[PDB]
Amino acid sequence: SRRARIERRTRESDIVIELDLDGTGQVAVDTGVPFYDHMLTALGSHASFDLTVRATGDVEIEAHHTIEDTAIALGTALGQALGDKRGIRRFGDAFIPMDETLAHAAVDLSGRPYCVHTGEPDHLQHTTIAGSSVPYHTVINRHVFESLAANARIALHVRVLYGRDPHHITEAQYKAVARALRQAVEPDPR
Amino acid sequence: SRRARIERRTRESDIVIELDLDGTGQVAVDTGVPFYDHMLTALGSHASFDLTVRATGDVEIEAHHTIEDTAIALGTALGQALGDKRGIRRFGDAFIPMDETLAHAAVDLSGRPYCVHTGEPDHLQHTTIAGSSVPYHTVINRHVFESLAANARIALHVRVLYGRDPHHITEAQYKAVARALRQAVEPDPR
Amino acid sequence: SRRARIERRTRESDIVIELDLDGTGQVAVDTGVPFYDHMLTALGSHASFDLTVRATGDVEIEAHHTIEDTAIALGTALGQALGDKRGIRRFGDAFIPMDETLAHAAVDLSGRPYCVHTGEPDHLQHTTIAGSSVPYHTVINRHVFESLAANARIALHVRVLYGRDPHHITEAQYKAVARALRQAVEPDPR
Amino acid sequence: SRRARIERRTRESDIVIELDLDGTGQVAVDTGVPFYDHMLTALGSHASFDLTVRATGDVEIEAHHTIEDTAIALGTALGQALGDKRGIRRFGDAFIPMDETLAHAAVDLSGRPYCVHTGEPDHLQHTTIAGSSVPYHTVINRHVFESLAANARIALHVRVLYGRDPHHITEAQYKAVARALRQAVEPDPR
Amino acid sequence: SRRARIERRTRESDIVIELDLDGTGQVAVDTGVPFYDHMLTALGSHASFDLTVRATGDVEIEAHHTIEDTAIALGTALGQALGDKRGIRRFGDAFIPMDETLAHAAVDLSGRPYCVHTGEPDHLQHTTIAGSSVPYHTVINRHVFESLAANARIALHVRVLYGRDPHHITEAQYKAVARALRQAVEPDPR
Amino acid sequence: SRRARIERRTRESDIVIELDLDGTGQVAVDTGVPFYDHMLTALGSHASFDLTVRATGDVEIEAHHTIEDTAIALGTALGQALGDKRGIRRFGDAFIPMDETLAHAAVDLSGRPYCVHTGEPDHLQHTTIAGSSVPYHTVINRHVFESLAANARIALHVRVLYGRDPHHITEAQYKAVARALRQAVEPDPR
Ligand SMILES: [Mn+2]
Ligand SMILES: [Mn+2]
Ligand SMILES: [Mn+2]
Ligand SMILES: [Mn+2]
Ligand SMILES: [Mn+2]
Ligand SMILES: [Mn+2]
Ligand SMILES: [Mn+2]
Ligand SMILES: [Mn+2]
Ligand SMILES: [Mn+2]
Ligand SMILES: [Mn+2]
Ligand SMILES: [Mn+2]
Ligand SMILES: [Mn+2]
Ligand SMILES: [Mn+2]
Ligand SMILES: [Mn+2]
Repeated sequence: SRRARIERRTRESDIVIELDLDGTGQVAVDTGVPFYDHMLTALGSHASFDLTVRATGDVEIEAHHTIEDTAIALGTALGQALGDKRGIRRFGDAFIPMDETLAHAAVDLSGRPYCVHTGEPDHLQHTTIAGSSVPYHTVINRHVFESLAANARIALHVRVLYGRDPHHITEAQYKAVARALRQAVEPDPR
Repeated sequence: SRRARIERRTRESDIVIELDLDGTGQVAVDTGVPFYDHMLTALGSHASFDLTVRATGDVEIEAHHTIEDTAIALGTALGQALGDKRGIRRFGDAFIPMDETLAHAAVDLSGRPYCVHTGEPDHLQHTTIAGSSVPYHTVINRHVFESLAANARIALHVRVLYGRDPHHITEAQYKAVARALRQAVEPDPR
Repeated sequence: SRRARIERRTRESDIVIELDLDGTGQVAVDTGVPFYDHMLTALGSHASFDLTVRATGDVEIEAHHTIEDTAIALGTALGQALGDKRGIRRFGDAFIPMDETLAHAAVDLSGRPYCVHTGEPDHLQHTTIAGSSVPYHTVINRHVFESLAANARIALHVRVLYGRDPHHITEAQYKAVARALRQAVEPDPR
Repeated sequence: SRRARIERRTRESDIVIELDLDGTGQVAVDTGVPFYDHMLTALGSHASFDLTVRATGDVEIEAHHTIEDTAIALGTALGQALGDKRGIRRFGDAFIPMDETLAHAAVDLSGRPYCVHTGEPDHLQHTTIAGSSVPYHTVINRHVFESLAANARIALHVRVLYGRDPHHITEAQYKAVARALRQAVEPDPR
Repeated sequence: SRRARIERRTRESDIVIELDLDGTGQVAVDTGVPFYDHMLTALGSHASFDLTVRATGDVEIEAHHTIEDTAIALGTALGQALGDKRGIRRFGDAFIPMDETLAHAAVDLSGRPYCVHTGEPDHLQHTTIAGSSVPYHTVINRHVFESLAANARIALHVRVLYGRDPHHITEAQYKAVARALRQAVEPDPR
Repeated sequence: SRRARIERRTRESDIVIELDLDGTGQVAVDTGVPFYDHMLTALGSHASFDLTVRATGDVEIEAHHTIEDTAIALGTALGQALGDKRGIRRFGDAFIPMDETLAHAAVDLSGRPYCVHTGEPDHLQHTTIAGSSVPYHTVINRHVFESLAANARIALHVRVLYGRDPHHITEAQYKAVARALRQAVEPDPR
């Protein structure tokens, strides 16, 4: 009913997205950027979507292009899946406490495309989250949220009230977006 | 069931209000102040009220008296329609993203009459919103929210987290009040 | 007994004033500037004068000249009506709370012509109060009080202790002047 | 002629108020909070009311609820006793010097419900006035004046110009309200 | 179904807690500290729990130990009653306007034990709330929220956005925790 | 009825005071300090007293001792003339605009002896008012008001809100005291 399959082939990367807005958290994400995978998994799960993200890109350069194309593709999927947006709550918001971190997100699904991202500590503009694979530069958080809002055609305001740990700050934000989205997309019985 | 008709005749103006708390957004507002109409329409609609506002006043002086009498009358209607306030959610809140603006409202419907309005940029104390008709001075926003809370006998806290455009700042606030109200008035199944 | 009729014909405007100091608030003001009318009505009423103000002027330029000629004419009327000022209270003062606003006025009716106006928020130097007619620039408040004091030959000190709304700030001041005047003009039984 | 009997039964407390606006200072106050009693006695006396306040409440918690219910009940009594407010002075104000303290109050009895409380030294936000009985936290001063104004439907502005002693600061304020009220409620011979 | 009985015997105090998460606000609290009772009653009621708290302690020293043991015991009860936390909303938040005060709370019920308490005015670090019985030092607010979160094994973030009255600041916080908790514990139909 | 004759013989000076509180402004002052005479004349006149002040002192030193003994003697006269202070207004206040100056005074006639003098520009601490005779050092203003309050056993608060001219600042203050006194001493019909 509220589904979308988006394929996005660029010079930089290759994306397939399958999205059901009315899902049960059946989520599989594989972008070649394992922390991004973890964030998008949290996103799909906490928004109660069913979501498959499969992506390959110029990860030898860094994660930027792949992260960005995926977020654009995902936004496009969200917009198409929403259709005419009839009889939905439209507005949604969620607070996410994650240890010392508090993040928040608010959405207007029928509002014109817009993103404002505030409150994220300055050290995230140059922080790297790195494991045994391709690393994730947290400076991209903003870029992800902007690409989502611009391609879904929605108003998306994301806040960090406070926080210290970059993994917590980042995850709380993604989870915040997820549950704001979840509340917004739900049918309104009025 | 939860309805009220209020007539308010002053020297300055003439108000009729018809209010159903359990409506479907059937809203008709005509106060002779077209931006106020637009705000009260957004209010009635987003609160899921059925609302008729019909008002005429000394608009040759300016909109103040008409805007104020209407808000008093509307508050009085809200209070009467609420009755004894039995088995309702009582507390409500809503975030409204509107482009660059984020506004918020929280209500306690059984709390004593009180209004606090914070965060609105300073230039709204002397901003005019003007078309081909009677203009709207945004300095009145505060006055409207105070008159509502005082005459409905409710706690109403309205915040602007940030914003630039006076139409957006103002509308987000009215919409914020509306959805905070909507959540609060709903029956609680507990 | 304490009456005066003043006619004032200038190039800019045309004023007729009828003033009874010992009135009952029978007040009719028509200057072509509806907010000024509202202020002068509050003035006449709250001072317990009987007052007729009829004025036409170069309102296509703006209200300044008409507002100013009227205030001069009204001051002249006040002075003439007062006569030799024998056996009157002479001193008067009044506090006017108007919602968030507190204004105050003090007068010495036998003191030499003098006006001091303090405490009015800065944004009133460029605020406009506008309806469906000729607008009122609040920067003129000072000018009105000065013209009154200078032409009535009285000491008039007008204060705003605090306030936010320009309509409230302005009206409280006019009402403050009115009741200060009322107390001052009353016969002293000593 | 201008009387009211108000009974107020809440979960927190039990209030009976008998009020004659045109009294001779026949005042009896018993709320279980002896400093509050002393303040309300000063209020009734200095306003030249005849006043009986009898109150019992959850004073084991602290005085807040009892103090608040009493002030609400008293405000309601003031409003009802005032009736249509015909031919009264309407405006009133009073300065109260009390040793090193100067306090002031101004009222508009026909003005919409509003309270502004300014100038009280910061240490009163956490000062306790304590004897052999239930103590009085001066932070409640504001709360009392707000409850009065809101339930009497009057404009009430209360100022401390300066002061040091918390008993003096508090008492001067209550006395200030009292005499402002007294002047306002008096018949106007005009 | 979601119940717990906790007995806690320390050298300092003696606590029995009975908790039903799926209650109707049947709440009875008796700790020998009447303001604490009032706060815990508001907590149980506004969270829609059924709650019995019975506590005796070394109240001759002061309320600290009793307040702390009770909060630990209550946290332990909350954790046990929650069980495996299957199919619940998990996240919850609530704004509480209480006159001039605005407080907020957000919870993650499956998040690791953590508490952050911000925004409470400085004077609450040394404010006493006192009646005819054992007094309540508001500096303990933090301590209560920390003990709750640590023993329930939950993330609990409590904010005061602003406020003046210590009774209002404190109560709004407890009520905020209550409704955040209520939303979080509710079954999720997804 | 309310009269007093006070004789005060010190080493420094010689004072006779005759005071009728219920006078018509029949005032004769001769202290050998002509500006003091002018101030005390304004005082007696504006308070509607009948007052005779006759004083000689060590004016070769300067006016201080004579000014001070006279003010003490006058205070003593005021206190004795007031008697038991039965059925009087008790509280009084007056604003005095004098050109650019605004001064104010408030009194409590039954309050314990106290004086607070604020707002007087700093240059009055070393300003001299001089003619063809014995000069007047304005630093004495404070001293006069203190001696009055201490010897009349009254609360007397004197303010300068603003002012420039030392003759105006000083005279407005004396006149302010006078009319505050006048209002206070008047019979209260309640
Ligand atoms: Mn990019
Ligand atoms: Mn993680
Ligand atoms: Mn208004
Ligand atoms: Mn917030
Ligand atoms: Mn719009
Ligand atoms: Mn001019
Ligand atoms: Mn003042
Ligand atoms: Mn008006
Ligand atoms: Mn309260
Ligand atoms: Mn006392
Ligand atoms: Mn401890
Ligand atoms: Mn309480
Ligand atoms: Mn000396
Ligand atoms: Mn002079």
